[PDB]
Formats: sequence, C-alpha cells, structure tokens
Amino acid sequence: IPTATSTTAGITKVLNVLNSNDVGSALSAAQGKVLNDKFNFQNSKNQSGYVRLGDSGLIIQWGVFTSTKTQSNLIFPLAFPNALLSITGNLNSNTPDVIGIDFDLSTATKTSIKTGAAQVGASWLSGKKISWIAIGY
Amino acid sequence: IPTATSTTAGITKVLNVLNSNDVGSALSAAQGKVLNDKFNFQNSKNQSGYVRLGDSGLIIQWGVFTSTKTQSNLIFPLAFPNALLSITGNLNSNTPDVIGIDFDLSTATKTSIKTGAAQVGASWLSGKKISWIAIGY
Amino acid sequence: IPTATSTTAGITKVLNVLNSNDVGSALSAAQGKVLNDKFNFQNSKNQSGYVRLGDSGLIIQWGVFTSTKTQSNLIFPLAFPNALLSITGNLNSNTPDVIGIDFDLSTATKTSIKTGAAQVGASWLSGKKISWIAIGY
Ligand SMILES: [Br-]
Ligand SMILES: [Br-]
Ligand SMILES: [Br-]
Ligand SMILES: [Br-]
Ligand SMILES: [Br-]
Ligand SMILES: [Br-]
Ligand SMILES: [Br-]
Ligand SMILES: [Br-]
Ligand SMILES: [Br-]
Ligand SMILES: [Br-]
Ligand SMILES: [Br-]
Ligand SMILES: [Br-]
Ligand SMILES: [Br-]
Ligand SMILES: [Br-]
Ligand SMILES: [Br-]
Ligand SMILES: [Br-]
Ligand SMILES: [Br-]
Ligand SMILES: [Br-]
Ligand SMILES: [Br-]
Ligand SMILES: [Br-]
Ligand SMILES: [Br-]
Ligand SMILES: [Br-]
Ligand SMILES: [Br-]
Ligand SMILES: [Br-]
Ligand SMILES: [Br-]
Ligand SMILES: [Br-]
Ligand SMILES: [Br-]
Ligand SMILES: [Br-]
Ligand SMILES: [Br-]
Ligand SMILES: [Br-]
Ligand SMILES: [Br-]
Ligand SMILES: [Br-]
Ligand SMILES: [Br-]
Ligand SMILES: [Br-]
Ligand SMILES: [Br-]
Ligand SMILES: [Br-]
Ligand SMILES: [Br-]
Ligand SMILES: [Br-]
Ligand SMILES: [Br-]
Ligand SMILES: [Br-]
Ligand SMILES: [Br-]
Ligand SMILES: [Br-]
Ligand SMILES: [Br-]
Ligand SMILES: [Br-]
Ligand SMILES: [Br-]
Ligand SMILES: [Br-]
Ligand SMILES: [Br-]
Ligand SMILES: [Br-]
Ligand SMILES: [Br-]
Ligand SMILES: [Br-]
Ligand SMILES: [Br-]
Ligand SMILES: [Br-]
Ligand SMILES: [Br-]
Ligand SMILES: [Br-]
Ligand SMILES: [Br-]
Ligand SMILES: [Br-]
Ligand SMILES: [Br-]
Ligand SMILES: [Br-]
Ligand SMILES: [Br-]
Ligand SMILES: [Br-]
Ligand code: NA
Ligand code: NA
Ligand code: NA
Ligand code: NA
Ligand code: NA
Ligand code: NA
Ligand code: NA
Repeated sequence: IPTATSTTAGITKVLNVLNSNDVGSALSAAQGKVLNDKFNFQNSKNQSGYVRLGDSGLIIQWGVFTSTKTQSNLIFPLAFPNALLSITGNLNSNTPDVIGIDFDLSTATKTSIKTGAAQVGASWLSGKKISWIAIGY
Repeated sequence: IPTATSTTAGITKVLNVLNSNDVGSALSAAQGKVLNDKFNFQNSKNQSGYVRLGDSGLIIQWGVFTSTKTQSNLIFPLAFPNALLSITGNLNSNTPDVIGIDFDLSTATKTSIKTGAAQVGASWLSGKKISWIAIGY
Repeated sequence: IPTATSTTAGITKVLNVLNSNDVGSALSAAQGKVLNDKFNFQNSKNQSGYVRLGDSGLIIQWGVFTSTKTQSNLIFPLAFPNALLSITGNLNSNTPDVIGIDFDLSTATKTSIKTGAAQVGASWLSGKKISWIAIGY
C-alpha cells in the first residue's frame, strides 16, 4: 500500500497537534478548527477593554477614565503581564476646552498609571472624561 | 486496510471545512490556504482607513480630519457595527500651537463623532488638521 | 483502494504548502505548525517598538520620544515600507502641564516625522517626554 506524499496518494497518519513539523502526515480537521478559532483573539468589549494581538504578546487596551483632583490611578482593564509600553488619550467634551492629558509613564505599574487632566496655568481638574488607547505586553 | 490515527498510517477522510472537531480525519490543503489567507485581515490603506483585528470583532480606524468652525462630524472610514469604544488624536502642524483635540464621545454614533480643535481661551478653530486613531466594533 | 473524500476514507496526498486550493488532498501537520506560528506576529517589545498586524500590511508602532528645542525627527522603530498613516501622542509628566504634542504629518518620511512639544504662547520646549502610538504600512 503506497505511503502518502505530495506527489502520490497513499496511507497517512493524522496528527492532532499544532507543534509537529512532520511534512508527510496530515493535520487533523480538528486542528484546522483550533487554528480558525484562534483568529478570535482574546478580548473584552467593555467600555474599558482590551484585545490580545494574536500570540505576539502585545495587548491593546482602551477606556474612558474620569479625572480626579490629583494625578491618580487609571486602572487597566487587564493587568499587563510585563508592562505598559505606550498610552495616548484625549478629552471628551462638547465645549472648546484645552486640557493637558498627562500620564506619569515613569511610575506606571502592571495594573495602573497615574493620569490627570491639567488646566492651563493651574493644577489638576476633576471630573474630566478622557478616552485613551494603550499598548503593552 | 488500516484506519489513520496519530500512531498508525492508514486511510482517512479529507474534510474541507474549518468547523469540524474530528481528530481522526485530515484537513484539506484548501482549508490550509483559507486559514493562511485569513491572516490578511480586511482593511483599507486609505488616508482614513481601518483594519479588522482578525475575528475578534475589534476594528482599528485612523485618519486625518480637518476641523471646522464648530465641533462637527468626523465620519469613520467604516461604520462600526456596534460602537466606537475609544479615540485619540493630535494636531498636525509645523508651528508650536497648543490646540485642544476634543471628541464628544457621549454623542458618537456608529458612523461619526463630533470633533473639534479648541483654542486656548476661545472657541473652535477651523482648518486644523488632526491625525486620529480609534478602536471599536 | 478508495480515494479519500469528505464522505469516504481512502488514500490521499499530503501537501506541504499553504497556497493550494486542492479540496481532496490533506494539509501536512507541518503546515498546521507554520499557521500556528504565524499568530506570533513579527514585533519588537523595545521601549520604542512595533507589531505587524498579521499579513494585512498594517504595522502599529509606539515609543517614547524626547523633545528638543525645535520640531525635530522622531525616528520610527521600523521604517514603514510605504508610509505612516496616523500618529497620536501625549505628554508624560507628574506635573499639571498643558503642552501641544504636534506632528508635521505633511512632511513625514518612511523613517521619521517632525515632532515637537509646544508651550502655550511660546515656542518649542526641549526635554519633554512624549508617549506615542502610530499606524502605517
Ligand atoms: Br489525489
Ligand atoms: Br494526537
Ligand atoms: Br498543540
Ligand atoms: Br514547536
Ligand atoms: Br521546526
Ligand atoms: Br519546529
Ligand atoms: Br520543533
Ligand atoms: Br489571542
Ligand atoms: Br468598563
Ligand atoms: Br464614564
Ligand atoms: Br476628586
Ligand atoms: Br490614586
Ligand atoms: Br486605586
Ligand atoms: Br487582570
Ligand atoms: Br480653554
Ligand atoms: Br514620565
Ligand atoms: Br513592576
Ligand atoms: Br507592578
Ligand atoms: Br516588577
Ligand atoms: Br477640579
Ligand atoms: Br508516516
Ligand atoms: Br466538504
Ligand atoms: Br468552514
Ligand atoms: Br463550531
Ligand atoms: Br468543539
Ligand atoms: Br466544536
Ligand atoms: Br462544534
Ligand atoms: Br479579517
Ligand atoms: Br480617505
Ligand atoms: Br487632508
Ligand atoms: Br468651517
Ligand atoms: Br456636523
Ligand atoms: Br456630516
Ligand atoms: Br461603512
Ligand atoms: Br499656542
Ligand atoms: Br463625552
Ligand atoms: Br445607535
Ligand atoms: Br448610529
Ligand atoms: Br443604536
Ligand atoms: Br477659525
Ligand atoms: Br473516518
Ligand atoms: Br510539498
Ligand atoms: Br506555502
Ligand atoms: Br494563492
Ligand atoms: Br483559489
Ligand atoms: Br486560490
Ligand atoms: Br490559486
Ligand atoms: Br507577522
Ligand atoms: Br527603544
Ligand atoms: Br526615555
Ligand atoms: Br535641544
Ligand atoms: Br531633526
Ligand atoms: Br535625525
Ligand atoms: Br527599519
Ligand atoms: Br500649564
Ligand atoms: Br501636517
Ligand atoms: Br517617500
Ligand atoms: Br522616505
Ligand atoms: Br518615496
Ligand atoms: Br526649552
Ligand atoms: Na511520488
Ligand atoms: Na507520508
Ligand atoms: Na493628545
Ligand atoms: Na496505532
Ligand atoms: Na482516522
Ligand atoms: Na463517498
Ligand atoms: Na481525494
């Protein structure tokens, strides 16, 4: 009975893993399904949420933070396994305000970063809504 | 004639779908191609464009918006099926201007968000270019 | 000896490529591994780094830029093969400063973009840390 190859039909094993480099055995249909399902990256669609970028390790997070009277903790939807790498954010308003959205990246932790809404000339402002986007791993 | 398994070469079905959990039949080469092609996530490379993050549902969008004399509609390259979740943006300039890039997230729709360029002390400014990045689903 | 199909077990070829649309031959286990490994998108976890969004062509980059006395070059971690499409960024501080994070997108190149930290009323400020996020291809 012939052995299966690229050029000749024959008998073959069917392997049910994604870490075999055997060029001469078939992948199972089940592992095709596992691979397809992996495109549905782990995520949360919450107001403040996250999405894992495949198996790269990178995680994008986002949310709406409400400022307080000091530069205070913005708590990530998902703790970063390693670190926040970068973050950006903007005022959410229906009035023409110029507010400094300032992040203390130098003291960020795996779970939070100090975030504030600065007034021109003055100190931190409370009650400002800030939409932010971050990446880390 | 032996039946194919992980340990014994034999005869097998070849399944041409990505939603079978059959561990004992082969996936077709054709579905390997479908899976490979799925890494080319749906997207637009336009100045204002988007990219779908696999099958997670999340969509990143970006663009260059030109401000008007009021906080006015920034129209997303792709309508969000559900909602915009977060957005950020910056002035594009070659002069040292401080302008408040302000988004009315509270009244965003699936197709647009009111966006303006605020002057310190005064109202909305027209003709300012704003590069933005958003995520939603 | 029966030929493998979706409905009948039989003999089959085993193909070791990801660009065959043959519905009647098996994909190799090895190509299942290649596909799985493709979820680990090419990236750098450096302070200023990047991640490729699968095979879509889109690349997200991020970093921490230090401003100088003029609007000066922010050098991307990875040269864009085509162009930067959008960029955002924020001051990193522990003090309530309002600084204009301004990008000259109109003169960006594949390798850099002129970036500055503007003072209200005055010119560019040196020594300001800016965390940024970009997308392009
Ligand atoms: Br054949
Ligand atoms: Br197995
Ligand atoms: Br596995
Ligand atoms: Br391996
Ligand atoms: Br290998
Ligand atoms: Br290997
Ligand atoms: Br290996
Ligand atoms: Br994932
Ligand atoms: Br939430
Ligand atoms: Br809220
Ligand atoms: Br408070
Ligand atoms: Br706090
Ligand atoms: Br807290
Ligand atoms: Br967590
Ligand atoms: Br103002
Ligand atoms: Br900092
Ligand atoms: Br730590
Ligand atoms: Br920590
Ligand atoms: Br630590
Ligand atoms: Br206040
Ligand atoms: Br074998
Ligand atoms: Br079929
Ligand atoms: Br299917
Ligand atoms: Br299913
Ligand atoms: Br299942
Ligand atoms: Br299932
Ligand atoms: Br099922
Ligand atoms: Br897609
Ligand atoms: Br466009
Ligand atoms: Br334009
Ligand atoms: Br106008
Ligand atoms: Br409008
Ligand atoms: Br409109
Ligand atoms: Br649309
Ligand atoms: Br100014
Ligand atoms: Br709002
Ligand atoms: Br709605
Ligand atoms: Br709507
Ligand atoms: Br609705
Ligand atoms: Br104006
Ligand atoms: Br069978
Ligand atoms: Br081959
Ligand atoms: Br190939
Ligand atoms: Br092809
Ligand atoms: Br085809
Ligand atoms: Br084809
Ligand atoms: Br083809
Ligand atoms: Br990649
Ligand atoms: Br770096
Ligand atoms: Br630094
Ligand atoms: Br300098
Ligand atoms: Br320079
Ligand atoms: Br340079
Ligand atoms: Br490079
Ligand atoms: Br200030
Ligand atoms: Br510009
Ligand atoms: Br060029
Ligand atoms: Br260039
Ligand atoms: Br060029
Ligand atoms: Br200075
Ligand atoms: Na042969
Ligand atoms: Na074989
Ligand atoms: Na900003
Ligand atoms: Na066996
Ligand atoms: Na079998
Ligand atoms: Na049959
Ligand atoms: Na066949």
